[PDB]
Amino acid sequence: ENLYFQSMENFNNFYILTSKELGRGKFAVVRQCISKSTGQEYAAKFLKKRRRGQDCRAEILHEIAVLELAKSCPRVINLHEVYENTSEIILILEYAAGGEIFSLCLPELAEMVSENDVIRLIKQILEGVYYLHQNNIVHLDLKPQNILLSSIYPLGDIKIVDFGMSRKIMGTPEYLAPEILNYDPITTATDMWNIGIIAYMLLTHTSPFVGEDNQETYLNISQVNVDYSEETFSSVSQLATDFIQSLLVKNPEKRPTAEICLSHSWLQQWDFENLFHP
Ligand SMILES: Cc1cnc(Nc2ccc(CC#N)cc2)nc1Nc1cc(C2CC2)[nH]n1
Ligand SMILES: [Cl-]
Repeated sequence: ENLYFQSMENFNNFYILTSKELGRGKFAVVRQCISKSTGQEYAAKFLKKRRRGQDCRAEILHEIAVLELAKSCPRVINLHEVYENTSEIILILEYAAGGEIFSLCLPELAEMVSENDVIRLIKQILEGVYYLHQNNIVHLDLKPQNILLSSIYPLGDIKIVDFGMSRKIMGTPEYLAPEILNYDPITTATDMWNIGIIAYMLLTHTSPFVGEDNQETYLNISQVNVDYSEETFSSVSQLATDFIQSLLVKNPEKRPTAEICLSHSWLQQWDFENLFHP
């Protein structure tokens, strides 16, 4: 195989990797790097071309294309450069220093996340997903581990990441929409199901569908058995609840679009610093 992207020699000439490993999966590792010229931080995502027997460069070219297509959306992580060596294609990506919104869903870090912030984070997530769906891209992997923050002290803006599952219109079980369990075709509605889960997790600090075992998880999804008890929802507003209950519905056709969701009353808010005109 001949290499397409810039050489590894250039990569090591222009960047230095740091000791902060940001993530590791079976065929991918992300590490922070720093430009030697400007000192600006990036995330270098190293993706193996060969997986489970399969030459996967084409699939990697597809993900690069999708990131490029979404370059103008500030809600989607920016792709700055690409390099390649014998086994890896390396993505130089915008650094999101706030880490994952999943961190804000753990009972640990949850007396520091107001209602205003959840409303704003969900609004931003919907703007990015609207932009993607307008372009016929369904993300298909919008777990809270895949939405980053530009900062957390203070709370910054959301960056959607990991387009490896992206398509035109069997992962972590608890985040799988029911239509995926039933093999139905890909729909924009699947991302909307996942937006329901993120709202549910930011607001309750619990997983809506996880069970003791995968078997129970799958039954929870296919039956849409979600806890909406007063214990879990005593400090969650009705409008937020309405938002979630409209997205977490079995029939994908009955879920509202991103567009309709952006007009939801839960998210209509006046910034009190501004002068309102009646
Ligand atoms: C501080 C930080 C903490 N945690 C993660 N988590 C994470 C989640 C999903 C993926 C999956 C992917 N890609 C990779 C890492 N990313 C961070 N910074 C990043 C990460 C990035 C780009 C996305 C890698 N920029 N800044
Ligand atoms: Cl990514």
